[PDB]
Amino acid sequence: SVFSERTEESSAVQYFQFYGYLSQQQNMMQDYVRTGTYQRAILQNHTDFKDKIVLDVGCGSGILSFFAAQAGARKIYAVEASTMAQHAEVLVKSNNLTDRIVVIPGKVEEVSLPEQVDIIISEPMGYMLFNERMLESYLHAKKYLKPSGNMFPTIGDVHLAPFTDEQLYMEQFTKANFWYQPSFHGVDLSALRGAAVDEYFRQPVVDTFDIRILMAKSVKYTVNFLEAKEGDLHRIEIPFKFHMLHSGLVHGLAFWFDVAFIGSIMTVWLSTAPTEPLTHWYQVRCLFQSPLFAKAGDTLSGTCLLIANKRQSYDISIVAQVDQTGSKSSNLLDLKNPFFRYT
Amino acid sequence: SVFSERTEESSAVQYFQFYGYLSQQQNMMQDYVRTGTYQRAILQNHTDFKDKIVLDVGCGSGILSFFAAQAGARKIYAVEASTMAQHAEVLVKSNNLTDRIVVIPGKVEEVSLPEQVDIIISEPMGYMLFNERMLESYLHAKKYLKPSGNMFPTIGDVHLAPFTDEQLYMEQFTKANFWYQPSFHGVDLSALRGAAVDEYFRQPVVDTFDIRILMAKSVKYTVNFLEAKEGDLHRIEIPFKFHMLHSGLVHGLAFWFDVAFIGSIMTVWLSTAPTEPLTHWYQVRCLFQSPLFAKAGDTLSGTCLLIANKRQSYDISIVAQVDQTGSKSSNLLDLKNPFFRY
Amino acid sequence: RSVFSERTEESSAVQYFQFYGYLSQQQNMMQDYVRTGTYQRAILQNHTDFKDKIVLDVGCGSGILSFFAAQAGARKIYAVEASTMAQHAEVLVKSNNLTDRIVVIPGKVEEVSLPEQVDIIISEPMGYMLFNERMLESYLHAKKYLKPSGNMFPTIGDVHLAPFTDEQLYMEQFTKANFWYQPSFHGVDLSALRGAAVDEYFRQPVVDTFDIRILMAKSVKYTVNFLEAKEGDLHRIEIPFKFHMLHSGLVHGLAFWFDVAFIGSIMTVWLSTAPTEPLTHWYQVRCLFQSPLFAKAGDTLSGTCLLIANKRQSYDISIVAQVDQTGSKSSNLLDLKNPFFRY
Amino acid sequence: SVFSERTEESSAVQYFQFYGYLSQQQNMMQDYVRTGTYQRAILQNHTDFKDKIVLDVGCGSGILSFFAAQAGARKIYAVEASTMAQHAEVLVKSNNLTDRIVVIPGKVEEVSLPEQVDIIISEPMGYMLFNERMLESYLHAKKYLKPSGNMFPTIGDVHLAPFTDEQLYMEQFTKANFWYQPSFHGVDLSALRGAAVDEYFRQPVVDTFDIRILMAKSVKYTVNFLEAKEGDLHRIEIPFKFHMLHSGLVHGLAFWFDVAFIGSIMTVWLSTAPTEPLTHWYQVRCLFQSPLFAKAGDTLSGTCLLIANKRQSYDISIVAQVDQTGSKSSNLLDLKNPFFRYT
Ligand SMILES: COC(=O)c1cc(O)c2cc(NC(=O)NCCCCCNC(=N)NC[C@H]3O[C@@H](n4cnc5c(N)ncnc54)[C@H](O)[C@@H]3O)ccc2c1
Ligand SMILES: COC(=O)c1cc(O)c2cc(NC(=O)NCCCCCNC(=N)NC[C@H]3O[C@@H](n4cnc5c(N)ncnc54)[C@H](O)[C@@H]3O)ccc2c1
Ligand SMILES: COC(=O)c1cc(O)c2cc(NC(=O)NCCCCCNC(=N)NC[C@H]3O[C@@H](n4cnc5c(N)ncnc54)[C@H](O)[C@@H]3O)ccc2c1
Ligand SMILES: COC(=O)c1cc(O)c2cc(NC(=O)NCCCCCNC(=N)NC[C@H]3O[C@@H](n4cnc5c(N)ncnc54)[C@H](O)[C@@H]3O)ccc2c1
Repeated sequence: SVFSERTEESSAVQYFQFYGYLSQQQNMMQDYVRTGTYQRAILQNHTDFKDKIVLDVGCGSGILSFFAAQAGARKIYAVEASTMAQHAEVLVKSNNLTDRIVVIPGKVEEVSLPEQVDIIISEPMGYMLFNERMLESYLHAKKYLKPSGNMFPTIGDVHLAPFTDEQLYMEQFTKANFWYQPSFHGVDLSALRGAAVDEYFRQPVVDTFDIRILMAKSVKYTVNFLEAKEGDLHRIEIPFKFHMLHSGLVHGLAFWFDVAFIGSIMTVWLSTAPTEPLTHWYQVRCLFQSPLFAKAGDTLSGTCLLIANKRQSYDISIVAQVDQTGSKSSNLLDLKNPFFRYT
Repeated sequence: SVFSERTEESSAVQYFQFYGYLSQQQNMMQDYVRTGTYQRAILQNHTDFKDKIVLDVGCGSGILSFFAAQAGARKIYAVEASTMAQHAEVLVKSNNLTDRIVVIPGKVEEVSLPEQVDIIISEPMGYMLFNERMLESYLHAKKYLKPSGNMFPTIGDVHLAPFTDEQLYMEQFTKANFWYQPSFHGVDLSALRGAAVDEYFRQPVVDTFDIRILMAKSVKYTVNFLEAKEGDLHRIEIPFKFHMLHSGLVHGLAFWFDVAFIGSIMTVWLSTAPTEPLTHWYQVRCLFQSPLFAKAGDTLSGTCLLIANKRQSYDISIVAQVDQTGSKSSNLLDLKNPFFRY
Repeated sequence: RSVFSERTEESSAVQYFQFYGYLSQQQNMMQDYVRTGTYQRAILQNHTDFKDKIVLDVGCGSGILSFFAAQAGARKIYAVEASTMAQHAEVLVKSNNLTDRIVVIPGKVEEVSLPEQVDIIISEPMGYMLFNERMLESYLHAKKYLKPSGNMFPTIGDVHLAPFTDEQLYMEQFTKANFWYQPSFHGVDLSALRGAAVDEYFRQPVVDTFDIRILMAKSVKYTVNFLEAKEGDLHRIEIPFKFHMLHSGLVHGLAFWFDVAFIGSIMTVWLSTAPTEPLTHWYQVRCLFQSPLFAKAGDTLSGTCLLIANKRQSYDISIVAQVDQTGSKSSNLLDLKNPFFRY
Repeated sequence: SVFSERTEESSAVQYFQFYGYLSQQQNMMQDYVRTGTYQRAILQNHTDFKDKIVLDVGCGSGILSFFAAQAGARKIYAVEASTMAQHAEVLVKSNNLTDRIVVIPGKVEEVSLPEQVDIIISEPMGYMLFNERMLESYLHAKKYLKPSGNMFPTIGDVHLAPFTDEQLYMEQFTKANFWYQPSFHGVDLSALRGAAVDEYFRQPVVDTFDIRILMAKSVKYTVNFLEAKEGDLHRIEIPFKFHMLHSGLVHGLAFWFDVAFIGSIMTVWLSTAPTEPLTHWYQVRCLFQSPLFAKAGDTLSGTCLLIANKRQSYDISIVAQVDQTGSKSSNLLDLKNPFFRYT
């Protein structure tokens, strides 16, 4: 019911329909960075799992629970709300781990868990880290976490950096200018050009890019999953002050994220940065409505305010200005309707 | 409401949310074969519109209503349930047609019209013709049609033919082969092999192909929109008997459709066949989990059974057998989870 | 009871020696200029190892190797052959006026009796993967006639193995077995035999040549020193391996080839069947994995190839390979007596 | 048993190992002429199977038994001596036909059947019809056949015809002349040229061919499987008198066969003639050691004598003369070492 109160029915239906497909599980499993890093984090921190209780929030096919089993976990509660729970049950049975892994179909906010656990494992990251709003289910699950327990991942760092991409910015108007013709099959479409521009600029661009478009060291906003409450994610204000390393027109902000698995033996990092091999998270770019010229040495400052909505996503408000000149820009984007541009 | 009772709210939300985007409207309008053919059908049959009352079911941005206006329609009621209705109204005003195009926001099953109409126009065809279940709304609108009124399009021909395409079969078979792995990172996935194959082959393959892959002349199934009732599209049974022209493996059936605008001046055809230029409908192929072998001269008999679901799509059942040998193939597909391949 | 018959199902020996009794088979072996030319170079260029020496030719066939020893100046060559090709060898010895130097002795080297101990043994005991046909044991068995200072031509044999990637080959075999998926072949459901078919097809070693760019790591080498090895050594051959992957991608199996060296007194002459060398009538051999292993460049692929000699003059092979980083293991059986000739 | 007395233990081992491979069953099942005609013959004569007792001699995977079940047979005893019998049992179970099909592992000469049968079905044809000597097992099975029972196939027609193929003839001496060189790597091989020629000419050529190489209407030799006895096939004398339709050199005799399923409703034919689509029986050509010139209208008379051997094959003796000139030729061939020439 915590989940229910913060989610529209129609959004939850699709959301779990999407993750009920084995083709989707397979896509996530075939991401070697994602899968290998989760395995290393768990196996290389075996003392955090050996003979321990484990909670797996949104286990999907259950791959992370088998890794926890490989590390010697005594008992693992694997919670999954989609129909994938049935397939996870099959793998538990076929891998002779019914005594160690128990699949619980349902949402972690609603299911009954019998005991407190020593550690919670999960993959609740979406685009820009926060999209899909499952980090709140991850943090909600800490009601079953012993005091002094641990979280895998333990922290999440979202990175923001200004970028220049003249061709991406102009692409928006080339597409919108379809409407700027007085006789499309005899019809004057011009009146809708402004609405088309507005529509395109509300879409965060999901794809990857050359790191040479980034004009400044990124700014990092950290969520400590051991300390955070799920309420901390309803409104996420990310201040930024970029020390411009390059001179040129800034067309928007680029987003990626890292997560760290802070175990007793070592810390393992999973990065979706553009300096690292591409993942199924890709990167995310939000354009300013107008570009801001910035010289190397200038400071570009502002805030990125993420306001959670009931569509399991966020409304993104970005305000930015070049301090040395006062030039200002902004944009308001809907993270639930991104434009998949990757080629 | 008829629409609400046959549709899960969840599906309707996304459905109308999808067609409320100007980018989607642009994508459909830039299909020149579609837009140019609809304009030809309408303008070439201008006498079917001159001083006539028109209903445009699901008008989107209103392009079809403007065509009706260009052809001389006295008054056009343009119904649209998505938020695109407000954009259409903007275009009506900016094109100075307020006296002839009247946008009516809402579902055609729910709104009220002040008068009966002489002709209904619409673009209700989806993948495989029937996907998205909008033909039922199109036929539902006939409650507003005068006796002996016309419909544009007037009929719809679904074509189906067996094909051979080893690449396609192996491509989908290979994906499903991921779940045979006995030790993926030390995990036995083999238990879920059967479920993966089932899922992958339930997906209709949406794309185009060279006509050379077809192993027999197509079988036609015709829906006459002037006669069909919307209840007719709840359960669609298409029997087929193919006379094989080439020997080899039949990996499935290929689907496409044509619609005809039977006007008073001339009949105009809109075809999505693989012999014709590509459209945003492409073609659709249903794969058999196991290919059937046949020799030239054999007959391939069976039935394609389409049952409409509450998600605005169809549950597909394809039974096919080679009569000469008794080799049978039973297949089930989920038109709501296609594989966009092109 | 002779050593040969004790270890050989009589049904296999009759077929085996009938195969080599045909003159067409001798022609095919002799027309391999790499084989025949290299054997002659190893003998003639180490002539002092033969001049006025006693020679044993094990499995002489038509006798070509005995004639090479005679060209090098051997005092006496005992040419042992168990097939009916022995009679043809006698004809060539007479027609080449070498009756005073080449003495054909029909029978099996395990069963015949020689008049004297010999200085050097010559033979072509190599089959596919070096070990197929189990003739190396007859070669090693013949050392009962070898003088203390004796020598063996070949002297050593190097088995090479390396992981390869070859999607076409894997699909080709996987497609053949797909025949047994059919639920209604002429109205008959064959699907219950699908697993048995794939097992059968993937037990077949692929006798083929290939481009070296399919290999994903440097080859591992297993050496057999024919001077030191005992006949019993080849009943169980254990080959461990630890490959350092040079390329990322799917590992579809292991490729095998072999080199032998004629370590003479004047020089060592090498006969190589490697894919980097001209093709021979041994080709190369690949053992496919029913399920390919994914590995990344820099990962380690480790395991063991174990050959257990059977009564059909061949080996039952088990290949267990695992990607160390992830625990992805592949276990495979191969019947070296049912090869798939792909060439 | 009768089988063990007429078969060398060694030949049998290899024989049943060959048919124990699913890949071999698959190849026979994929011959659409073979599989499709057997199905048509059985199904279109359903009254010969409806509520009838059936014996399937050498059922392999069991497909012919399944056709007999499709035709409504009450009880089918499917006898198979290879290890394929275990796979046939798996298919009977998975096809829910255990109530009507009983797989009996073993040789039809040695197993015991619980009752007599109404009809025997089998695929006993080899190359030249008689190769592999399976027809004797087929006839031997008639000890279980009721009086006035039927056989499927019922009869077999072997067709002989003289052919001209200069290039096939000359191909034999091109291959054998490899031995006709005085210094192959310093060795004089010429003494074995005659033996190499002999060996090549003793090989029946398994191949297909354009029907235009035939020079006279074929001659037919018929075995009636309802009347013939096992011993009738130990010595098969086929006289022939060809009336040459074309002038030229005759290089040998071509062989093919038809079988007829004489059912109650109709007769169905399975033909392997060179005018019909190719089957896995191909055709067989036996060369004359010396060709014979014949004018159109001349008469080529002679005999083909087939003598069974314990290698499950036949020694072939062919003598032929042109009556108008007395020109004569012979040849002795061994049907167990055919030359597979098709490509
Ligand atoms: C409008 O349309 C669009 O344009 C659009 C909109 C979108 O949002 C899109 C999103 C996509 N997705 C994606 O980016 N995929 C790649 C990144 C890897 C993500 C890996 N992590 C993850 N999020 N999995 C969580 C697991 O936990 C389970 N779970 C969740 N809650 C619970 C709970 N309360 N109790 C138990 N289980 C729970 C879940 O069911 C699931 O199994 C793709 C396409 C999209 C397109
Ligand atoms: C696997 O991934 C998925 O999950 C997935 C699965 C799928 O099946 C997908 C299928 C897609 N399909 C497509 O490509 N579509 C565009 C091309 C054909 C355009 C043909 N034109 C047409 N039928 N337009 C309807 C108009 O009529 C209006 N309307 C309708 N009813 C009413 C009513 N009762 N009252 C008033 N108005 C109404 C509507 O709002 C709208 O304006 C795309 C994406 C898909 C993604
Ligand atoms: C389709 O799949 C199959 O069914 C299949 C399966 C197979 O394994 C197949 C194998 C093939 N063979 C081949 O070419 N492989 C490559 C080797 C190149 C040639 C290397 N030469 C050699 N092996 N030397 C033996 C000589 O030494 C004599 N000998 C032996 N022991 C003794 C003894 N105790 N005393 C005296 N003499 C002895 C012998 O009689 C002979 O003269 C072909 C086809 C095959 C097909
Ligand atoms: C030596 O190297 C060569 O040069 C060579 C020599 C050859 O002769 C070769 C021949 C080949 N073969 C082929 O392509 N033939 C074409 C037609 C195949 C149609 C099937 N014909 C058939 N005879 N199958 C009988 C079935 O009945 C089973 N069976 C048999 N007896 C009994 C019994 N007493 N009780 C129960 N079951 C029994 C058996 O196991 C089997 O299942 C290929 C390669 C060859 C190569």
